[PDB]
Amino acid sequence: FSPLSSQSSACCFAYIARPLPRAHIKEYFYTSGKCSNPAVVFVTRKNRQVCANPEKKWVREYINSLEMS
Amino acid sequence: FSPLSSQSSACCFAYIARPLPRAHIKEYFYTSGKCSNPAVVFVTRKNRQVCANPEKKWVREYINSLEMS
Amino acid sequence: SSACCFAYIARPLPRAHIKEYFYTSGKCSNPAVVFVTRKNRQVCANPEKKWVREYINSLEMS
Amino acid sequence: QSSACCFAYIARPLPRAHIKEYFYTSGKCSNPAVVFVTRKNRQVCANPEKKWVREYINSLEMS
Repeated sequence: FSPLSSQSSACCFAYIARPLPRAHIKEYFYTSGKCSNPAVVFVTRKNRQVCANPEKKWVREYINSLEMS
Repeated sequence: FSPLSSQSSACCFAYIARPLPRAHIKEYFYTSGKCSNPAVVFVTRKNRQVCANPEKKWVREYINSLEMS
Repeated sequence: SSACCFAYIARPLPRAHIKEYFYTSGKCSNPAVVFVTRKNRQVCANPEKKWVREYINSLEMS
Repeated sequence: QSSACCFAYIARPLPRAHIKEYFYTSGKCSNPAVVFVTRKNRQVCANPEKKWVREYINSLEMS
């Protein structure tokens, strides 16, 4: 059955304008397709969730730098 | 200027059907008006964020109980 | 997991996405109508909601 | 010391009817940006590279 979860999902309503410091990032995820806007969230060392636009090259490069491939 | 923040916001897409055990809840918040659905999130002691319908009696009662705790 | 619903969709499902529906077992602690969607999702909904009580008839008028 | 730059851009296009004016932030700013002013006088940052942003401006210009 669905919704597989009654748990909340992180959604984004703005996109950070300039790349945040790569060293401040520890993890990333793509937001749920249920959200109104497509986004990538970067999780900082202090556990903040910064929203970014999936189409941006820097966002994709940071993802590459966080993935083992 | 707006957006005032680049951080994500927790949104809800389904509402838990049966009341959660009151003892398992430690905090609550209403989700952002930017989300598509209005909702209350109850934070459990295991830190799960469970979505609930703001219009239900048990939900408003649990909120009042938390506020007085 | 279970054959029983634990939560109800917060917003009505667009009518065109619905292919079929069924009720869960009367044994389940929560009463529910499940909609089978175009993309084969099984969505739990509150049988009390006005939109549910019209998406069903809309699927059973014949 | 009177903040006037955009640190983030709105993600979803603003309702065209809600916007009455626009301006670009200064070259002093770390990021280039368009600020749309809504009829309730909210000032919202947007990405100048986006099609909807460029279209709103072109529309705002003609009238």
